[PDB]
Amino acid sequence: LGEYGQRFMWLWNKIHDPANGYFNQDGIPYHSVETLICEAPDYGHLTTSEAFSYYVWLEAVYGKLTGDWSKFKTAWDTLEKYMIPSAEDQPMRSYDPNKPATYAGEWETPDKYPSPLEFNVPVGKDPLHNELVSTYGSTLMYGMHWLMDVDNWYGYGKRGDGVSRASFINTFQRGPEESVWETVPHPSWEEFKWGGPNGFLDLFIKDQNYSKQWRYTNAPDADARAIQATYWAKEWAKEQGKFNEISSYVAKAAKMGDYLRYAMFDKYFKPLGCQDKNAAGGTGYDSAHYLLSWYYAWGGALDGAWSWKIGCSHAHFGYQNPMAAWALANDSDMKPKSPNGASDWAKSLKRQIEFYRWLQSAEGAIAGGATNSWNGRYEKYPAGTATFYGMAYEPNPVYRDPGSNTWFGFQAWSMQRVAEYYYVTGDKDAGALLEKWVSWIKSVVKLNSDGTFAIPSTLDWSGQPDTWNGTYTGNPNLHVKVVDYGTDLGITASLANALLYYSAATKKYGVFDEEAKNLAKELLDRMWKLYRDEKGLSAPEKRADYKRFFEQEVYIPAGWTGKMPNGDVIKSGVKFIDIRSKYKQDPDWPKLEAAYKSGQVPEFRYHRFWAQCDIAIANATYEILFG
Ligand SMILES: OC[C@H]1O[C@@H](O[C@H]2[C@H](O)[C@@H](O)[C@H](O)O[C@@H]2CO)[C@H](O)[C@@H](O)[C@@H]1O
Ligand SMILES: OC[C@H]1O[C@@H](O[C@H]2[C@H](O)[C@@H](O)[C@H](O)O[C@@H]2CO)[C@H](O)[C@@H](O)[C@@H]1O
Ligand SMILES: [Ca+2]
Repeated sequence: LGEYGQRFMWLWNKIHDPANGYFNQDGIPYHSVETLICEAPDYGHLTTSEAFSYYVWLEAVYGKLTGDWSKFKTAWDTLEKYMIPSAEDQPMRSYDPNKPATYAGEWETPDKYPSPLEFNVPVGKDPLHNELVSTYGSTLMYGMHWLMDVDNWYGYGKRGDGVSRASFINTFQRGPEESVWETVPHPSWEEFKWGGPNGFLDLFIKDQNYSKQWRYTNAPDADARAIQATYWAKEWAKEQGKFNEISSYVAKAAKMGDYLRYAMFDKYFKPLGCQDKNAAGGTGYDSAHYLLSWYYAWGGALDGAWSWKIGCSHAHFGYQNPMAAWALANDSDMKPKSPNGASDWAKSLKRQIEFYRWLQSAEGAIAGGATNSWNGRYEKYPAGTATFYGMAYEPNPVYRDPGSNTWFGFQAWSMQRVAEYYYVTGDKDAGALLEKWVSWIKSVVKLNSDGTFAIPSTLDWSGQPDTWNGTYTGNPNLHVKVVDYGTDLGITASLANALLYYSAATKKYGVFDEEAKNLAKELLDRMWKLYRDEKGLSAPEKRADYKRFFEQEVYIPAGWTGKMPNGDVIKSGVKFIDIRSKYKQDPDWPKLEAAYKSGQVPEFRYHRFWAQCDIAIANATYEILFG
């Protein structure tokens, strides 16, 4: 191994040293080593399907670089055992594909919840269910639930037992203004053992009566990442004559891909462009946007009296993955077993790439995405709204606190997958898209004289794209603005990765963009010079938002009372920390509390698992492509 592959092995070893504490005792990676953190998960020893995806990717690269596929197989084994709900977790009975769910609106503020079920709103047909049951002989949905309480910190345990590790939980339920700070963490398996008389159900959905039930929520970007990772694992293992070793792992990915088509459908299977909650439901694929939406979700009564499935009407460019889509569409090893799996993915591949191109700003950054459900209630679009196969442009799909596309990290994460795609296929549209985004990137990244660097941290947006008609117009009235800069190391690494794939691609298919490679190499080297530490790499970051631990009110309706597993009482007026009193026993709590009582912005040096993974993988990627 060269210099870069050595950097990978160094960080890999830091990640896998059990004294460093990246993984729990079951081998499940945590969101971060440090427990005091709040940003998407609200505690650092939760974990995410995202973390698991990065774990698979990390070990794929380990296989490439060492010839040893045991790390990859173990990563998948743990993913499947713990993060995919098992048969007993998702006992689905009495599903009706002609009636997939009952509609409820999305609402602008958390105080509008619980959202009423509206029983007359028509819901469309689910065209996947029968095919998948016929294909696999099961109602089991093979996809990751997004959020896990790894060491049962919240107390829900496994299927209501209050004690087991790897406890499925959820948070976000109450629309676009429910920040990470404004949620009520609740179990996926609802037995009424906590919360109120109806457990947590009646904070979120208003119904005439309530039953015990389960539900899970997929994060399609993560599942798609895990597929992307697996594609490279099988390419890299075939190069070594080790295909059969990972053969069964490639099949898991192909199956994950098959179920991940639920992410391609409107929430309530309503036709694209309907702009009316009272319109008739779709009859098949007229409700497919063929994008990786923000989620799919599924549920069932513990009875077996009913079950349900939803997609999502909102798509963010940040979620898309042309590399996974291409693999499922075109690579015979990754072909899903269903009749329509691969064809559906080929449609999604092309729709995705058009989506990215439609959202490309005048400068080259990618704008947020689009919705088939304006305001989350199938409203009529404002006059003058730009559209994409009948979906309305949104600058900040799904969330507004903060705006989902104010985070520059989507640029890197998502464009990295397009750069891999372009590297493999030479697709001209993907190349033209990349060339303009790379041009923007070079103009915004700061390489300081003193050897430091900064990348955009927050973005803001103005205007709209032109309505899509199959070709890119330049979007001269759509603008990005860089609001501030930072040293997010996971994102920096991800951007270097994107730039490396793109550069390698231009060498194969056109004029070698050597500057792109050099910028990538500068970022990776300056980072390595500056930010190594005992557990991997970190850079200081200020978290002024952490005032919200103490100050953020969590909406609870007047008159509703319940309890968390540790006895914390849930009622009107409670703050973030009031329903998470165990935070006060965190090792860093005294530090934060003193910083807060004292008027000062706390500062942290985090080891996020995904970031350490992105770092390792980007350094390895230099070796694989250019060494
Ligand atoms: O939700 C997207 C993404 O966010 C990650 O946290 C960000 C946070 O959103 C941003 O405001 C902060 O400044 O930087 C961190 C780290 O990049 C979170 O780590 C991811 O899990 C999540 O997918
Ligand atoms: O439509 C099947 C079934 O749905 C039940 O409501 C579900 C709804 O479909 C789901 O999307 C929502 O988020 O969760 C609730 C369950 O709390 C409904 O109560 C049943 O009567 C209906 O048969
Ligand atoms: Ca809010």
